[PDB]
Amino acid sequence: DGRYSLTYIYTGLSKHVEDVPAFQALGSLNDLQFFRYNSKDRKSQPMGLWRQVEGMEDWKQDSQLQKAREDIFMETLKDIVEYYKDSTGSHVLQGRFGCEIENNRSSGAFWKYYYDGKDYIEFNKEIPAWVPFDPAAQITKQKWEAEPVYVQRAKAYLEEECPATLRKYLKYSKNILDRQDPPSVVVTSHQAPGEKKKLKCLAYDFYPGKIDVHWTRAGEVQEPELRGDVLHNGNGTYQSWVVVAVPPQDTAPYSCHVQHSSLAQPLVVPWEA
Ligand SMILES: *[C@@H]1O[C@H](CO)[C@@H](O[C@@H]2O[C@H](CO)[C@@H](O)[C@H](O)[C@H]2NC(C)=O)[C@H](O)[C@H]1NC(C)=O
Ligand SMILES: *[C@@H]1O[C@H](CO)[C@@H](O)[C@H](O)[C@H]1NC(C)=O
Repeated sequence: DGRYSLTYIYTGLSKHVEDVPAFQALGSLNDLQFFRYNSKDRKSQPMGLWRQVEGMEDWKQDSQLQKAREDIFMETLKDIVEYYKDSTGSHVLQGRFGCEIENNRSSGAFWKYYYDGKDYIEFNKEIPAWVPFDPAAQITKQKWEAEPVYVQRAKAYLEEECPATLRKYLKYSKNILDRQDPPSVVVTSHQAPGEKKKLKCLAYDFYPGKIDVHWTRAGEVQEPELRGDVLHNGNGTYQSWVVVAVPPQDTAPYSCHVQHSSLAQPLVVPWEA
């Protein structure tokens, strides 16, 4: 087994402009986002390849869960703006929490909130208690610790419940996170009216994203003019290209070389003028 992480990020706005939900929530497994929720449609929705995964989460219910998280999230934001006597301004509260395992061994945990970009409050499951970094965080901590049970629950979420969810989610996400999809390539050349000729070598439809794409000119690894790449969450595939400029009076043979963890040995693709 290898590394796997579960992360959730909450964003709440005290005074939201039109067409922007006051509260957004999202979740990513490793390098891919699998769900999303906002205060407009108020419905948890799977994403990417998880749109086709059946029986991993009863989203209809999770929507009710989110609606609960949301009400506590904005209230917290309400109290902060309240404290600072400035409800006329536009403020923001970001929270981040999740956990990670490695070799089926819980190896991480985090739960931190940010206010207007500054560190606000974060939980330390070792004490266990919340650490306040902002004067108003002091009240929040007070409220979130009014009963001896509260900090026991939080520790319980990071050390027991969250990793439980990661493991569950992992049983249904094998055919996704563990993929090793080989990269397909296409070497194309475009000539602009005036400049030199340019050769584009694209590597598409692959996963993981760590790839090695480069050109050569008669065996000599050439320096790229343009380099780029992207992630398409819908498919859960990466794309990575490279471009080189070729002198007007050159005949030498250009070959694109692609390396990957999915490939047994590197691929080569020459450009036939
Ligand atoms: C992942 O999504 C991308 C874009 O939605 C797919 O790539 C498109 O492929 C079509 C036909 O192959 C092209 O006409 C588009 O220009 C491509 N979009 C872009 C901007 O890359 C890709 O095929 C999807 N992955 C798979 C294998 O389904
Ligand atoms: C770790 O994986 C094993 C199977 O390899 C599974 O039975 C177990 O529930 C997982 N976590 C543990 C040790 O509780």
